[PDB]
Amino acid sequence: GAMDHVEFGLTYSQLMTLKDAMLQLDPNAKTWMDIEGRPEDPVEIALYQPSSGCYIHFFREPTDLKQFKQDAKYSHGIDVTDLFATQPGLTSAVIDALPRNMVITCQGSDDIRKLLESQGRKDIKLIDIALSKTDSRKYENAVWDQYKDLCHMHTGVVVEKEEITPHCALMDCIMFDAAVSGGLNTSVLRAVLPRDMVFRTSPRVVL
RNA sequence: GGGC
RNA sequence: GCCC
Ligand SMILES: [Mn+2]
Ligand SMILES: [Zn+2]
Repeated sequence: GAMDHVEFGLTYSQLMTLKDAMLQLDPNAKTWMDIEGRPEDPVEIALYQPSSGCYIHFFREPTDLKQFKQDAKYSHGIDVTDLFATQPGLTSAVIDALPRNMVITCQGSDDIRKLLESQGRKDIKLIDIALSKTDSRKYENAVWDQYKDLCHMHTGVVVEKEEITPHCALMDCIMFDAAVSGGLNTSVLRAVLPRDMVFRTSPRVVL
């Protein structure tokens, strides 16, 4: 509101922990980014650097719940109850912490661009691989086969009617990279963010 | 064609 | 279904 003036969603302590964690990102390595949800109301964010296997992956509660339940049916299949424990402030904090003039690669750059610009990061350069749906998802099964344990949010049925595999920001990054590289490596990935930064963890008794 |  |  007009009388509310809060600069950050995170405490300085957590902002400093975030800054340190993001030193694991190489400012010059190929970096994929993808989101689920609208750029004005994102619910899942992923960045991925195949060179190290490092990824950033986190969630956000939707503001437009009617649009969300609709988007879930046709794209992401994310159960909204599973988004309760998420850290507010993380989307802005992570985007603000990205290196100046970083080059980010994506599939369909329009939504990624709107998100970054809404966060004042017009300095970030975007490379759109601009593949067909078919070509971009050649390694879709192979990626889910290998990395399913990295995201459990996508349990809703998604339709195109015909049922299709749900869209995950993290699996998307991995499979798009596989498509461009012409193959998928078998390698163990590494989460950049601490678990307690991404979700509300931690009571012995109610009240 | 894309994106959710 | 909605968005470019
Ligand atoms: Mn996308
Ligand atoms: Zn996911």
